[PDB]
Amino acid sequence: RFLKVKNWETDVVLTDTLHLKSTLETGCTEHICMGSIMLPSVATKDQLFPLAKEFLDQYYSSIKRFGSKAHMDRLEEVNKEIESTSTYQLKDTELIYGAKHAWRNASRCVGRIQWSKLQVFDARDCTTAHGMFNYICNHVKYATNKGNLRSAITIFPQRTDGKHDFRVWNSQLIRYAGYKQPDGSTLGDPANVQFTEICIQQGWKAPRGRFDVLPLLLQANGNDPELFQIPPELVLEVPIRHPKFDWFKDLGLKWYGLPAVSNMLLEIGGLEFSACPFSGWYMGTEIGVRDYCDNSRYNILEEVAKKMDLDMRKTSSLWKDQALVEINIAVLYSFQSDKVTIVDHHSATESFIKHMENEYRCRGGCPADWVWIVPPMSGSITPVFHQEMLNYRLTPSFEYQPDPWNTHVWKL
Amino acid sequence: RFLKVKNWETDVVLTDTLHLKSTLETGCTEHICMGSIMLPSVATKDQLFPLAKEFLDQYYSSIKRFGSKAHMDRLEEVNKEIESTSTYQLKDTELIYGAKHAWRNASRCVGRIQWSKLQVFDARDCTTAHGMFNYICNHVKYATNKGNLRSAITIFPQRTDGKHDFRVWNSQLIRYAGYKQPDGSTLGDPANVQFTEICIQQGWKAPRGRFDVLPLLLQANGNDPELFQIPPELVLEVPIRHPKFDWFKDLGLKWYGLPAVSNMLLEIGGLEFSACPFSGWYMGTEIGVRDYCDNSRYNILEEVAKKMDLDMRKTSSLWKDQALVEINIAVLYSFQSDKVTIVDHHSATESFIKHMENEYRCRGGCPADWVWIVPPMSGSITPVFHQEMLNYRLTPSFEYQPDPWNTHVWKL
Ligand code: HEM
Ligand code: HEM
Ligand SMILES: C[C@H](O)[C@H](O)[C@H]1CNc2nc(N)[nH]c(=O)c2N1
Ligand SMILES: C[C@H](O)[C@H](O)[C@H]1CNc2nc(N)[nH]c(=O)c2N1
Ligand SMILES: CNCC#Cc1cc(C)cc(N)n1
Ligand SMILES: CNCC#Cc1cc(C)cc(N)n1
Ligand SMILES: [Zn+2]
Repeated sequence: RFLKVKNWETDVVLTDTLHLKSTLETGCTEHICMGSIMLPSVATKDQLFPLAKEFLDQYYSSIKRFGSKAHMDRLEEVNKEIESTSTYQLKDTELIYGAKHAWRNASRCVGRIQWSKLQVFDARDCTTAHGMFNYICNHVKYATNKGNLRSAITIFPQRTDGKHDFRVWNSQLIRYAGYKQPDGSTLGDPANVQFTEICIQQGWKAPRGRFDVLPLLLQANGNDPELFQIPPELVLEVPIRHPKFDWFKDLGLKWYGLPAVSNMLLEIGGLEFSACPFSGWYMGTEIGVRDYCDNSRYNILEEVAKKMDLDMRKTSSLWKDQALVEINIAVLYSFQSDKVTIVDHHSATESFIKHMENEYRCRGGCPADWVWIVPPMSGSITPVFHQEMLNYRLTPSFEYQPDPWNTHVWKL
Repeated sequence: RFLKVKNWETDVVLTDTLHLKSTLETGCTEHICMGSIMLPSVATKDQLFPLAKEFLDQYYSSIKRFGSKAHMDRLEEVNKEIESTSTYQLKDTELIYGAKHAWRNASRCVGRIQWSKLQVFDARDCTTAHGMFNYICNHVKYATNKGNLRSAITIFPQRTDGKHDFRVWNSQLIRYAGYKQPDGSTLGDPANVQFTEICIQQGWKAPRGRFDVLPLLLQANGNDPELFQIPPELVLEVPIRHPKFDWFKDLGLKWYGLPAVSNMLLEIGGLEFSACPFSGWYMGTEIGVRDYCDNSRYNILEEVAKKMDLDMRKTSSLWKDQALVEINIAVLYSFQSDKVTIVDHHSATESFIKHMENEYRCRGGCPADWVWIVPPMSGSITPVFHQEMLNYRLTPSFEYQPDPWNTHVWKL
């Protein structure tokens, strides 16, 4: 019940007790493990006070006033307000705590050593999509900080009945457009083709190129969403060059500096924040491995092998591997020379081992998803490959949610 | 109950029903996933006939005589023999079926497309360690086949009381010695230092070098084990050279061509074969990534970076990654030019996707351990990264077992 995890590179063993406080279900059973399944699987008052109480007991245990009068009266207060409204409202201090701990609990995030340095932007007074555009722009400008990136989250009003939802329809605040072609191939980013089409359906006029930043599709209070274009001066981009290969520029590649996930759901004390865009800084491999070399993404291993002069007829020449390293040396090199914050997969995985140590020490554990923590290249030469990890679901949490254009009781 | 697994590169979905026949427990619960834990965790007659019956019902269902008289009388026969002896003996046909399906069921093995082409060597008449040495030598010579490697397993007598166990004490039939140093560092293979010491404790005279093949430590019928040296003409080795870098030879590296795991336990119909050495052929990354570049193994990334002239002061120069690719191009190149069978991680992972397809088609599923199937470099540019997999325990199976020098009621 009080399980051990080993590192098979350093022989370090650590004991996990945190998993006892785990609440939600993982998808695994005693007879089947779903640890590699990507997405395994309205609320009433009777369900809502337990979740409220559990969250408040840990918040007040955190500020070292567990059981004081201020705790007891807040308990009473929220119970009464859930009696009164069949929902409730978080204190500002509770929102910041809940948001910081949703990140802390995010078992798929290798970056969590930073979890206590999160800037929280309270957007619960927002009422319109223009208001959301304005809040989001302020978030982008703050988090970018001239390339000295800063972690931030903006939190729009919580779900009420369920038909009044605030939603950012984009999967990230800043993504490149995806257009198919007459010849069937694809320009830009194939991941976003169905989303790019929706933007044009709502009247986006597309500069049908490669690295065309997409417009925001913001839905406020369950209303049909509206398009807004981020001031291009606010979208910071890094041109990608190699520190040896001068033909690299002719590839004409760039990426955006701000990774900002906008499609997930923030759960705190039982309340559900359906729009909660959050940003940090990139680990290089997200760009250089997945974005650039996934077969169903930009898929550029072809032309980097070509302009490197490689044995491309033989699978066993490892020409794919060798081009993959050069691409990631360049992504890193270009961000660094521009003073735009980026972390390499060696530094980031070392920090997560160090973070894990602190979590077992002063928290009794750290939920971690090995399938997602291990980088998507050079896995075993980073220390997280050799680190056993336990995955379990703690709350506050970030959860997946359906794409809104499948939920929306649209009125057009 | 009848679960689906998706490939997020090709959008292919396949339905798993095989997991229903799963029997053993995984280590996961509804509230915690142990999919990254390496080793999660005598027999009576009452337990033994169910296992015997379950195995026989699938064997006879396999040869398309489910429920015939030959099935019914074999059922009766084995029941009577477990009444008589409180154990039983497999038919030759049943041993070959059981061994081929233990491999088929091995969820951590990416090579299983070959599972039906296994040569089974029945060594259940063996009574002495010399006999084991002789059986093992015949296995090594057959499986090597002049570099045209052939899959094989040799099966020594099954466990009886438990104090009469046949055991190969080495973890692989062919491993390099591991000696520490006065200055604390290590020559050879640090993985094997405690085993190499045991060999010297039993009187092995060590050529204290790097690539010194270790002697066999064979235990027969629960007796104290004995040392035997494999005729060096039978240990095929590949000298590792690079197809571009001529300084590669000066590194003076070689590896053995035959991967042959000797420390696991083969379970069939409830019977336990504690010595069952089995061999195939290498996937390059086992040598070039893990054996050579694991920090606690040969750990040669240092000198390959050095003789490549690389930016070794900066973690973010990806000098480790870039040296790692060249090492694996060389491992492959050297094996191929010597006509010694080897598979690259791209070909082997493609074949396992194809194998998975056949298993869902004609078997209803394929148990697979993602954490182990994904190669330890370049993970996401191989198709198994993007393939969801279900892990569950089917029998016949290969299981881990304690190291014998911790179990053995030694009489010296
Ligand atoms: C500060 C620097 C950060 C770094 C270096 C980092 C690193 C990463 C990486 C590499 C991933 C994997 C993404 C993928 O493979 O698609 C990830 C996922 C994730 N991160 Fe972090 N992150 C950072 C900040 C944050 C912040 C500020 C939050 C929330 C407030 C967060 C929460 C998450 C979540 C929930 C996921 C999973 C998203 C998904 O399932 O697609 N991270 N992070
Ligand atoms: C024919 C070519 C084969 C290839 C290319 C292959 C490939 C692999 C690889 C890469 C591993 C991972 C080893 C590690 O990372 O330590 C593995 C493990 C394994 N293989 Fe296969 N294999 C082959 C044949 C076989 C055979 C003949 C058997 C049994 C009869 C087998 C059963 C297993 C088992 C049980 C494991 C897990 C061992 C462990 O947990 O350390 N394989 N295989
Ligand atoms: C902690 C982790 O489970 C451990 O390092 C595993 C990960 N995956 C692996 N996969 C393979 N094929 N071989 C290994 O030794 C390991 N090691
Ligand atoms: C099938 C598999 O779960 C899927 O491809 C996962 C594997 N691990 C991952 N890990 C990260 N960080 N990001 C991903 O998109 C994925 N994809
Ligand atoms: C599909 N998830 C995409 C992503 C992402 C991500 C998000 C954050 C906050 C940081 C980071 N380094 N990456
Ligand atoms: C720790 N397991 C080591 C191993 C191994 C192995 C075994 C077989 C049969 C084939 C292969 N390609 N590799
Ligand atoms: Zn699991």
